[PDB]
Amino acid sequence: QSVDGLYEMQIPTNFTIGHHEEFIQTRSPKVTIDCAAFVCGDNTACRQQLVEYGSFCVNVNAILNEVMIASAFNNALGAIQDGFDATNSALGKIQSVVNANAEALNNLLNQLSNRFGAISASLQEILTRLEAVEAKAQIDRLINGRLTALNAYISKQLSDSTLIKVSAAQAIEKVNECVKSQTTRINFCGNGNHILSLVQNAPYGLYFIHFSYVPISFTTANVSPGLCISGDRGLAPKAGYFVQDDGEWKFTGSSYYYPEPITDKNSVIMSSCAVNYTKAPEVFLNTSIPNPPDFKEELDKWFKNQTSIAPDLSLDFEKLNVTLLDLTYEMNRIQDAIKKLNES
Amino acid sequence: QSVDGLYEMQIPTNFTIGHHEEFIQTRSPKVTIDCAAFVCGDNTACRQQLVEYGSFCVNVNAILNEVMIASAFNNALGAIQDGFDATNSALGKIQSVVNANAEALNNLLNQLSNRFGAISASLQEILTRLEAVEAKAQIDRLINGRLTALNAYISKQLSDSTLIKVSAAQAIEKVNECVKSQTTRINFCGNGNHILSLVQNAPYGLYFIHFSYVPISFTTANVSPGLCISGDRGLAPKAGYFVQDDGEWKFTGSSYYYPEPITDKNSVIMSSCAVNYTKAPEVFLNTSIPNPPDFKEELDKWFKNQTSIAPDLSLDFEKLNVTLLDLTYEMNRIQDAIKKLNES
Amino acid sequence: QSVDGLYEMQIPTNFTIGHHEEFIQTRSPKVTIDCAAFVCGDNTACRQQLVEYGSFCVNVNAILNEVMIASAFNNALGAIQDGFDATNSALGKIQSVVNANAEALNNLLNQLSNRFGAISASLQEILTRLEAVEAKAQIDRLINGRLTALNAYISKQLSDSTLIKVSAAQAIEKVNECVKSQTTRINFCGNGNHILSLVQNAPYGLYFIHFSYVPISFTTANVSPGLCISGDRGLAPKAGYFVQDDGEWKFTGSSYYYPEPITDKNSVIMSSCAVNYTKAPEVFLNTSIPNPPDFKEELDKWFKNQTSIAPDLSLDFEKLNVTLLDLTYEMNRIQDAIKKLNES
Repeated sequence: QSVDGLYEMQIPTNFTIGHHEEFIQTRSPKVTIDCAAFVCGDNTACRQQLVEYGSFCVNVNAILNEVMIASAFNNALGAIQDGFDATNSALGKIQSVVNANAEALNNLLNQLSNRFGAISASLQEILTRLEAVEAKAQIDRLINGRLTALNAYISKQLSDSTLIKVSAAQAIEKVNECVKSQTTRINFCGNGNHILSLVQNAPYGLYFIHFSYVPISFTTANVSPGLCISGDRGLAPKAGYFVQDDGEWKFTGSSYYYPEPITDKNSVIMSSCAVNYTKAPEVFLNTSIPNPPDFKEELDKWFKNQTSIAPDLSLDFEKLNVTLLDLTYEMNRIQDAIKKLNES
Repeated sequence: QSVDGLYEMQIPTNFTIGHHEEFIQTRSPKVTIDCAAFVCGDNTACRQQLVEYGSFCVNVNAILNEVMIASAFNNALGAIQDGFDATNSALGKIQSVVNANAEALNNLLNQLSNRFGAISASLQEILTRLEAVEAKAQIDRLINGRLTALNAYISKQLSDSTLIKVSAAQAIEKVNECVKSQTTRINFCGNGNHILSLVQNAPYGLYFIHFSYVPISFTTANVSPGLCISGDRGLAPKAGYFVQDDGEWKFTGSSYYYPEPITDKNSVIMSSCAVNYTKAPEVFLNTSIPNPPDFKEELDKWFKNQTSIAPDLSLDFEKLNVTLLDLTYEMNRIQDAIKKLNES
Repeated sequence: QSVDGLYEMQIPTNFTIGHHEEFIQTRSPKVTIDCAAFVCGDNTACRQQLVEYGSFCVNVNAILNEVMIASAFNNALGAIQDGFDATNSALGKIQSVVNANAEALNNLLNQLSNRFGAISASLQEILTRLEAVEAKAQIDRLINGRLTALNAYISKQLSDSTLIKVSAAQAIEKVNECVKSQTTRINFCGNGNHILSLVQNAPYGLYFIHFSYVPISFTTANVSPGLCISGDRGLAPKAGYFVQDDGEWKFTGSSYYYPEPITDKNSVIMSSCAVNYTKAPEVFLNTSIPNPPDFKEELDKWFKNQTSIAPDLSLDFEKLNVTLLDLTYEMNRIQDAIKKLNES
């Protein structure tokens, strides 16, 4: 009684002697990243800022590398003289005040000239200082772009370094079980069935020569996983397979064969013809990167909506009313009086 | 004479035929990171800045994917006329100068209005330009936060990719020594003692069926690592263990057994009963991240403590003294003279 | 006829019993990075900005952890009085206008004082706001430097974690084939030829004791990879080597030996004396990091060469001409007339 089924395998029938040359890398080229070269190159402007960025490459490289009428007349003269004197005094007052105010206006013009000058100078300072900040901000964004790429490359470089550490470990076992000894493995240490091997060095690792023989010809047999007698005792093959041959059972060694009748030295007497099926759980590395919470909503938690406006720098003409003197009219009256006094 | 001690193992006594189903992932899902989606999402504001950040995703994805008275009278008229004429001339001068200065003040008011207007406009330009810079700086900090997280995820993604490369290599050996051949290994290629196996593909790797039998029942024996005769010749077991049985020594095969008397084909004649104890050094990956030099102390090396102040834009009233004309007093004297001349 | 050549190996002649103690790390210490501590330390200033940087450590730690004359006289008085009256009126007009303009100038001085005051205050606001931005920019550059180092350390930490996952897998096989069973491997499970082993736990992994015997003495033989009869039938050795002995051929087992004559049970009859030489391709991980496109050329694609200038805040003196009143000359004429009227 065949156990279960799922029979069939290719069984060696004849062999060929041959070689298999192989190389395993066991050590990596050493690296140094000259961060500035990676980030920007030789544009002085980026250099100027990178030097303020902190000692960045210390960590990058440490990680990667270590890895009656007369009286009236005289009376009038008195009044006339006093009249003219009062005028004389008034003209005196006018000259003084008007000239004083004229000077005050001239002093104002000079002070204003300087105040405006100073404002102009200040505004240029602000514009230069502010524009410089804005321009640098454009540069900083490009630099951070480049540095985050640098980190992507550090990670790739380290990952490959780890893969080498693993590979090198494999090389050590291949030395221990292929050159320092003769193992009993199939399709390892070269191919086929191992005989002998050589190990020589190569620039970054080990170069192996494996001597072995390989199945070169083989046949097909409906090899059974096992057999139960028609009754209740099970039989497993030992280092071979149960092979049905014209309906009967013989078995073959798994490395080369003769359909030998199954004897009691070619099988294991089983505790039961029952088949115990088991199944390992599957672990699948379906990694994905989550999309972080909305940018705006996060930013708003601390973002400052700070605004301001310029002062209302505007003069109010309502309280500033400057006018003219229409004296000519009165002057004309004076002139007329002068002419009348040319007639009396 | 038992050698050393540290005896005891579980030895197979009976067997069961069964299966072990197994899956090995050999290839990863392909990924692309659409950096913008990761960093911020669809907030136009972040998009606006990210496009200025440089061609960031080129490197991110390339890495992850590729992986007488009358005379006196007339005399007086002369003087009176000249007196009035001099007044007339003076009033002329006054009208002209005062009006001229009045115009100068009006021109000043108009020029000042424009100068202040221009200052106001400039201040608004600065405030807009400056506030815009400050607001963007708040955004840049959030973006860099998000990009540094992106790099943490690239590294995790690459690390898992490396782990798959290692796993895939394991799959290849499990194919070469379990399906393409029958190996002689224990608790490998499935479980127990390998007989046969099948390999079929699955979406991301290989799915194996392993046929084998397993110890299902076993016993306990105080198996010795070795034995020395009571004298000086040592004996090591071959593919089995020395088992003491009612005080004498038999040995058992390690895969199943009969307590067979130790014969000269069940042991190795040793060069000495001496025991050579050795010990590998321990390599323990207790990695830690150093805490970098103090932030302030580093920053200060280049930090610029640059300050400035606004110009002292203040008018000095000391040199600007504007006053009034108290002419009324003299006018009153004139008026009195006029009245006196109404009496003479 | 020797096949090919490349003969020679060291063949076991005598053995020693001994131990090999070994430890394999199978699990890592757990880590948490307190990002702020790494980035800057306890400088409040960096703390102040890092809290605005976003929830950075959420991702860092989630990844790492989860892992007739009288009439003339009266006539003249009329004219004189009218003359003085006209003067009186004119002085009235002068007092009013000059005083009015004097007030307008004083109001201007007060409004200007306030306008300049406001400008000064505004300029201080801009300078503070602007300087604060410039200072923070210096800090942001240092922080990004430090964060990009943090990412270099995350990648190293993850890489080591992967290496442990690989190591742990090795430990499991070393348990399955060294302690739970007796394998047939050489220089594995300890050293030499495995007999027995023990496994005990240790703080981060497994501690093994392996019992085995090792070749302690061995000889040299010019072992051939194979032999062809002088005719056309090839012979490969089985689990041993063909050894030429005084010109004839014997073979030895590969684990210990007697130069046994080659019998028909010590070799494989080959299909051909031909030697099949093969060679695996070499895969060498010579990874390098490309130098990105020129910084300037990339930046210029979006860089804004935006400039501006301060308004030409300058008063034009050409239209502002302020002058003085030379009235004294006429006054002198008036004074002379007064004296003449003291004589008539």
